[PDB]
Amino acid sequence: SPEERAQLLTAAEKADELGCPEERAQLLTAAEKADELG
Repeated sequence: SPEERAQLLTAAEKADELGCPEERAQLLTAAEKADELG
């Protein structure tokens, strides 16, 4: 899912940049999960 991947992947990057440990775990996995969903 490209649309969701773009939203989730950028969120994952922001989570890293914002330094949120709790959020990054969910966001990083979501970024890759959205890609898995295509």
